[PDB]
Amino acid sequence: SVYDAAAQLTADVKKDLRDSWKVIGSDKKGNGVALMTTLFADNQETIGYFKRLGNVSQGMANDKLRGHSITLMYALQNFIDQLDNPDDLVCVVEKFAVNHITRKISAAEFGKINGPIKKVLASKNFGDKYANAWAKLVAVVQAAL
Amino acid sequence: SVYDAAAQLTADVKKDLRDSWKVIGSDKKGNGVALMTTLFADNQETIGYFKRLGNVSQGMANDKLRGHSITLMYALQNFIDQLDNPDDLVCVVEKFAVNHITRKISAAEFGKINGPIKKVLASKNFGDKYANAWAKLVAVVQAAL
Ligand code: HEM
Ligand code: HEM
Repeated sequence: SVYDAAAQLTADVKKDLRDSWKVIGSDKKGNGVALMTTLFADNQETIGYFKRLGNVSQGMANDKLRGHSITLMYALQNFIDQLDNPDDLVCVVEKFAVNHITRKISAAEFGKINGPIKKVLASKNFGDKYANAWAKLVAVVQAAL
Repeated sequence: SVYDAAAQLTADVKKDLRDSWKVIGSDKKGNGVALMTTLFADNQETIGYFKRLGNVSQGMANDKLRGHSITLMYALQNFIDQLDNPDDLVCVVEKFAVNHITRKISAAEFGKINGPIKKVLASKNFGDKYANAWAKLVAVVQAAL
């Protein structure tokens, strides 16, 4: 259950998620676009899903991609703010899960985001521990897909 | 143009939007659900659009409505954060405009949100000036619909 998965976020995982978010979340435009262009660079098979955004190679210059990337960073901002209350975390997670289910995105495919997160965090000197905490949050979303 | 409308947000309007957001945005769950239940109470003709959320009369207890309301408050959080840069404000606005165009929501209907905003702001002792500033931001989104 998304509920059980959500419950797996211990005080230590929450602390790591918050501390790292202080840095990655402080530049939603830059880090959001980085997460996206890295997703496309390492998983080219996912590009076809983002047909609405036009030419994603354009990176930052592509307004649709930029508008999408900033908005995504707020979904994460939403999750981070709901950590202390699993009931609210679960409903926001389920709301976004529906956005992906309607696009035929499976739990396995959604998990491809773990690669980019590991790199973005790395470029900010946050090691494996942080990458692992972020995988646990992504796992709560996967429990809903 | 959404661009022109966005340009209409002067230093004074931005200040009022930020100051009032300090209070309304500090309780996204509560104020978000208030904006929604007030929208449904004063504009019953809009309820049919929210079929996915189930029984909206359930208010806070309805997780789908709660998940939707918190997420909406982040869209506004997104707009407020992009005020200083019209280029980023325009792309996030256009991203959300598409979410409404696909649901057949016209600029006039989207404007119905001005009523609820005026009330939510009022219950926090923010008068007409603030309600007017918020109408100008809602106007930027309307320029895109
Ligand atoms: C940290 C992880 C992720 C978050 C928080 C996230 C967040 C979002 C958000 C907020 C939207 C917009 C929803 C809407 O307005 O309809 C969205 C759409 C979408 N996401 Fe994700 N997403 C993530 C990872 C992924 C992954 C791994 C895939 C790739 C297989 C994916 C595929 C999609 C698709 C296809 C769309 C539609 C794009 C469009 O046409 O606008 N997402 N996502
Ligand atoms: C302050 C104003 C508003 C904001 C920022 C806003 C924001 C949002 C957001 C973020 C979504 C979710 C997008 C998605 O992932 O599908 C959404 C969906 C939607 N909005 Fe709005 N909205 C606003 C006002 C309105 C108004 C006035 C109407 C009513 C006529 C409306 C109708 C809809 C509909 C029909 C949906 C789909 C609900 C669902 O099936 O989940 N919105 N809105």
